[PDB]
Amino acid sequence: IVGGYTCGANTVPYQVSLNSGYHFCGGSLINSQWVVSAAHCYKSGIQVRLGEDNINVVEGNEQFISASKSIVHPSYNSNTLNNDIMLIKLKSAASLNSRVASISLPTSCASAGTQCLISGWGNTKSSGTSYPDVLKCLKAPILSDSSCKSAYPGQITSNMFCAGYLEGGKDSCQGDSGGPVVCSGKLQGIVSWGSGCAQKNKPGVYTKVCNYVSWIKQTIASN
Ligand SMILES: NC(=[NH2+])c1ccc2[nH]c(-c3cc([C@@H](CC(=O)[O-])C(=O)[O-])cc(Br)c3[O-])nc2c1
Ligand SMILES: [Ca+2]
Ligand SMILES: [Cl-]
Repeated sequence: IVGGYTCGANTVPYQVSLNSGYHFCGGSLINSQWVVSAAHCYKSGIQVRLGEDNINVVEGNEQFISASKSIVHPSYNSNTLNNDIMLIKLKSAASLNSRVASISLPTSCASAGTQCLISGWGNTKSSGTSYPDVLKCLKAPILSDSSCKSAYPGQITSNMFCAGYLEGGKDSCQGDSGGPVVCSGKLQGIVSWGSGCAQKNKPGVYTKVCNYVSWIKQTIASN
């Protein structure tokens, strides 16, 4: 997260870290046995780490659970990142409490101007790499579809939306991919891509979760 602030320990109880001997992507807990992340974060040997704040220190509240299976959307296109979503089923259910909790799926899509909270342990530098130990937060608004298409002509599908600041300075970045974009307590987006991080007129692009609720429910119901 570039230009964000320190969230504060366990203030984002649905945030998870996907770990393969190091933190490589974020995710969101949607029930005690399932996490939603981005399809381009897929790999084998994933360990999901819940109740984390400092990912390099075991401070208490952490729950490390192996993924039993990862389900990448069948229509995911790694060249356009269209349908950049994946579901991960945990080997055992997590114990939910105040520090580890699920986030709700939306019933409707959000409008432009809606303010959202984006969080993650991704890079905090737009020009260089600096990875934090604790979780960073950023409040960002969803931009209009016209501004988003204007910024990324020919690259925005109906399953994506832009959120951020055209002036640059504040944005999500590599390492934050797969993590949550929550607006009014509902998971509206998944960190997916952008051109660099926090560059002027190049806001972040997110997977539009409201377009996948039925797919998510049907897939969880059958697995
Ligand atoms: N500006 C954003 N809102 C944003 C969000 C998620 C991103 N994820 C990435 C991302 C970048 C890389 C680098 C590779 C590198 O420098 O090592 C690349 O350009 O391919 C790789 C991954 Br995988 C990303 O998710 N960039 C991102 C940018
Ligand atoms: Ca820790
Ligand atoms: Cl266009």
